[PDB]
Amino acid sequence: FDGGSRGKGEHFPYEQEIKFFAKVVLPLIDQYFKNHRLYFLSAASRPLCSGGHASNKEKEMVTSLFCKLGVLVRHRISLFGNDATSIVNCLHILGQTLDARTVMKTGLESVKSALRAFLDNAAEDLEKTMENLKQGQFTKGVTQIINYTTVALLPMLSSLFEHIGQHQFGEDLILEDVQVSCYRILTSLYALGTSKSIYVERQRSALGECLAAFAGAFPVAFLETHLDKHNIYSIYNTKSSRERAALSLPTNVEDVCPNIPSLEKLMEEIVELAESGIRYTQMPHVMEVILPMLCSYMSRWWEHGPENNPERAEMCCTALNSEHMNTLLGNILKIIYNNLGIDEGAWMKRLAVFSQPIINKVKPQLLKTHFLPLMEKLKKKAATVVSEE
Repeated sequence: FDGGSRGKGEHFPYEQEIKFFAKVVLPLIDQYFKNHRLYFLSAASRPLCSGGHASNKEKEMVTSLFCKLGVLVRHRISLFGNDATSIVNCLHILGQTLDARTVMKTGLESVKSALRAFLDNAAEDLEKTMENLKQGQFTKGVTQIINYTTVALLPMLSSLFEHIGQHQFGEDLILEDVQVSCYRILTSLYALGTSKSIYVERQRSALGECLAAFAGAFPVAFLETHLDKHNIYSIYNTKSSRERAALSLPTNVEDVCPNIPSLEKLMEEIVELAESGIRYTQMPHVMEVILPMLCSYMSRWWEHGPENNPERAEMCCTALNSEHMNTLLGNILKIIYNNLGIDEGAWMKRLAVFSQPIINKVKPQLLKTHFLPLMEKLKKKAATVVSEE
């Protein structure tokens, strides 16, 4: 129908078939997997204590169906009759239904390659969106791919990344060349977030959630590259020098992601922004994307921090300190105090739920003398739309 569509035959000989597909197949794919999402997830790992978990073959063919649905949705949001939302829902729920560990350790190579190519395809699509958005603001194929990205690709990548991160399937799902694709993805999302394009300002937040989920999912300490040598799943350690030079890779852990600053650096910019206390329109980029970015990253690497595992300390991938989390949360709370009087807004409703994990990991003796100030800064406003918790 791609070749039949520009012809007179807009009515297609299998229009009944496509109507049946859109009306029935997609909603049942939603409903069945929503009802039994735990069944496919269960792999004798203790979920589904009743018994009868999904087979490994069933899991792998579910994963293959996910990739095929992504292939279908790729750049066809307009071709689908406003049901692209339904396909987005299908992909989002299937992402939760996926089990990556089982299919990695035991899976069919064709499905493995389909899934790898899906991740790659998302990567070059996002890279193309960057390159066109940067080279030209002028408005069409590029508009179509931009809309495709913003509508489907970013939400589905966000959902998949959040799923993989909260099930901890990254460290075994993403090892070879899929790590490279996701380095491309991280550079892409970060550059898009820090872009000052009025066009990306509209869809800015969705980039925030997507890149935050990616930060939570990515299993290599990308902010701190000084001692990534301790990382055993590191692409540099696993791939080695011969293959690293063979692949189009900068061969330097610092050079693999130039634009993104280090964790320490972003801490000094975060604190100086904190003393600055500027209005939201002055620098929305940092405090709407990078703050969730750092929150997610520290929430992800805290347990890998040496203080979490005192034995085998200083051999850890990256150093996480309670002092650093308290400094960060202090930055949030006090910039929230500065900007709360200034017209408020929904970004702080978002930031509250992004910063929920760190305010959970923080100690309760640290909760006193810290949230009590947050309480009084709540009560300073007679009527407060933005209820910071």
